[PDB]
Amino acid sequence: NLTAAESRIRDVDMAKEMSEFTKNNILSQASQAMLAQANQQPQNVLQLLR
Amino acid sequence: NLTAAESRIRDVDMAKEMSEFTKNNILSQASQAMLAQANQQPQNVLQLLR
Repeated sequence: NLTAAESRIRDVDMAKEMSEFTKNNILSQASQAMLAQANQQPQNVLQLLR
Repeated sequence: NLTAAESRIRDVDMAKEMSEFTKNNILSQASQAMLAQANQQPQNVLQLLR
């Protein structure tokens, strides 16, 4: 019983934590794409200049 | 938030400032044309003399 409760404190649910991981890594790639889009506007400011 | 407010103090609106620039350079050319017209009268004063 004690080791079971220990586990319920400590035991990772690798399923949950890998869904969460997959998610978060994808959020990294996501936000990186958002920068890749964000930085594309000032060039059109140059087009305003010329 | 702070850097945003900084930007709202410092950030040029290149669009606005280029419309303004284009304008003002054209006002230079404008007034220069006005001199180019202004200086053409005294020759007709010579025509009065002869």
